[PDB]
Amino acid sequence: SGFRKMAFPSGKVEGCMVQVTCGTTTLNGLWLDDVVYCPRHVICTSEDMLNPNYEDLLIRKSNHNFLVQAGNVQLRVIGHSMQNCVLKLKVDTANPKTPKYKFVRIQPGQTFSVLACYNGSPSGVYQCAMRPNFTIKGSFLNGSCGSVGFNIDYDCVSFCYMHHMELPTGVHAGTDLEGNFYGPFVDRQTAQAAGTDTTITVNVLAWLYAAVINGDRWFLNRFTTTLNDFNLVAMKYNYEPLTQDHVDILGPLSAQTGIAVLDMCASLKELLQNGMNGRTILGSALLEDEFTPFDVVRQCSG
Amino acid sequence: SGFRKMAFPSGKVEGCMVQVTCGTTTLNGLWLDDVVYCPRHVICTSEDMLNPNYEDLLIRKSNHNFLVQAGNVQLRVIGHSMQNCVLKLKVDTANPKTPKYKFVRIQPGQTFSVLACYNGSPSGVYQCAMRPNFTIKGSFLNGSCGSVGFNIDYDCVSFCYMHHMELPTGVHAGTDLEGNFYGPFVDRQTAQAAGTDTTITVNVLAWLYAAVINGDRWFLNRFTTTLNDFNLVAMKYNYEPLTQDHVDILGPLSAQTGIAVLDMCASLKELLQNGMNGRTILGSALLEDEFTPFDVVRQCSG
Ligand SMILES: *[C@H](O)[C@H](C[C@@H]1CCNC1=O)NC(=O)[C@H](CC(C)C)NC(=O)OCc1ccccc1
Ligand SMILES: *[C@H](O)[C@H](C[C@@H]1CCNC1=O)NC(=O)[C@H](CC(C)C)NC(=O)OCc1ccccc1
Ligand SMILES: [Cl-]
Ligand SMILES: [Cl-]
Ligand SMILES: [Cl-]
Ligand SMILES: [Cl-]
Ligand SMILES: [Cl-]
Ligand SMILES: [Cl-]
Ligand SMILES: [Mg+2]
Ligand SMILES: [Mg+2]
Repeated sequence: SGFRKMAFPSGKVEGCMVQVTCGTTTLNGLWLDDVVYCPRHVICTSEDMLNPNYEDLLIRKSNHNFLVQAGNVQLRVIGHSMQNCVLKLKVDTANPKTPKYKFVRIQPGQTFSVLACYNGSPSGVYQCAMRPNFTIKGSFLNGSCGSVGFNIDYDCVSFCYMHHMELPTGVHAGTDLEGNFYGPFVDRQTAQAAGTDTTITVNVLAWLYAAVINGDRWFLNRFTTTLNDFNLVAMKYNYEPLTQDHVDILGPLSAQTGIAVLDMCASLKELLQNGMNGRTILGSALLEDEFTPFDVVRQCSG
Repeated sequence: SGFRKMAFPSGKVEGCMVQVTCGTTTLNGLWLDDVVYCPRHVICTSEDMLNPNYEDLLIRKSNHNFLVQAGNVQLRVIGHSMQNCVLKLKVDTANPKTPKYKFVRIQPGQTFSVLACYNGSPSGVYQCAMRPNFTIKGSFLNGSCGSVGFNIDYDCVSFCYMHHMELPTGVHAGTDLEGNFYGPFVDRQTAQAAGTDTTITVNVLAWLYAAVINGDRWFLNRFTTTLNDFNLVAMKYNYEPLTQDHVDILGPLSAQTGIAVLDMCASLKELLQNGMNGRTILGSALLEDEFTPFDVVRQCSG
């Protein structure tokens, strides 16, 4: 038993991380088959950061302007192109360590593992959720751009995030592997601000089921509620309304514990209204909304 | 910027995990050079779990009683021996994926990455601290035994934990790679109970410095205190006394922020006495003691 924020083993992704240099600018890239993906701000000139012309800047560059480093070995760049906010660098050598992989765009509330990297070498791995305001709360310094977020099913890697930038509030923004930003942000240093965020109601319920499964049950009541009744409380405490599909994906967790989704909603309701009586749930003194229903089934069934 | 519980990339350890079967009993092993380490309770007969004679049980077993599986490939067992609570299985084939590695015994308060495994295949990675009561708060089910805890420096893996058992309170116990238990526990199903735990004062201070470095500073006061004054408060709130060596290893963090160790102690003091005013520090509503001084320097300096 026990419940901890848990990342996926990063080995299959570590064997795809390379370093990308264009000029003075260095960051990470993702070497899959004969191609290396990295953020397109790797070609920005120092003062042309406020509003860079990426089309103009990219046609200026040869294959020779891009150094692609994979240890103490230089991969050969034989083509430079752009898709949305990601460069693609064709190389003559395919990645012998290439795994079965898809590219996927995830939804707010959904989690992925981040492999934080600097100068091409993996540094640490941690779990993130895409917030409703389309940012993540990660940990990222200068050199971290090109770090990816991913999920693993069987032997297939689902890559869903590439790191680009830090917003004033200390939160992070990036795109999918097609180079499209999550949220309303752009890859220029123009003033941008994370919108107002909300609590991922379905994920809080999932985590309360994780509690019950691990014997943390002090907060369970036997009060009735309804979807409409619960949503009136949700809205008041800055929680997303619970939808019927949200109810449906908590079906597994409801089946295993014998506690109807709406019984757990009446428990979450009393927690919102009365607080936690200076107690913890799974060692947290607040309600955790960064674990999906899937995350709980996966970790409470190995 | 940003601060998250962060594990080490698990790739170098993933390439050492194998499956070990003796009879009906299966669990993980650690294939380094020509040897496979696993917990010695892998040879326990079903009813001989209360007080197993491990010396008697092990001499009963051939090399042929131990199936060692590394994918869809069976490694050849050419010798069975025991060191404390770990079996060692000699194999004819050395691990081609073997990395530069030490075995180390860590101290209470110190952190490591866990690679949770089932039937030899890595499942997830997370960060743990050895508690003062010599348990860890991990996440572990049937089949997880043989999962290891590790640290990485340069290209060298420091393996410091192997998983053995779950205590009644939902907390976990294991040994070092020499097979010696952390804490007063034994690898038999006799009644054992985690002692009383305490808060790792040096790690809370480290994490408060992590806060200040990431701009979370509402809790900083300008009150004076002394080591003796602080320890009187520490003792009252079930914190370990701060020692001069604890003061010394916070030197890096004190240098970088301009805040003397004892100034931060006066801040931790007021937090203990007055609480957190329903606020968070780095997104936690309680004081986190699972990050070492080293963990903070490493993550706030990439
Ligand atoms: C990529 O390595 C780098 C990582 C950032 C900086 C430190 N922590 C991170 O996550 N990305 C950037 O530095 C980014 C570059 C632009 C070309 C996108 N700039 C940035 O993060 O700050 C931009 C900003 C300025 C003013 C308001 C809003 C955003
Ligand atoms: C190894 O795979 C297994 C994993 C445990 C069980 C579920 N979660 C875990 O972490 N280890 C054991 O099952 C262990 C076996 C003994 C031979 C050490 N037994 C156990 O964990 O419970 C023992 C116990 C009983 C009564 C009081 C105190 C401890
Ligand atoms: Cl694809
Ligand atoms: Cl590392
Ligand atoms: Cl994590
Ligand atoms: Cl050694
Ligand atoms: Cl996996
Ligand atoms: Cl973690
Ligand atoms: Mg183009
Ligand atoms: Mg022996």
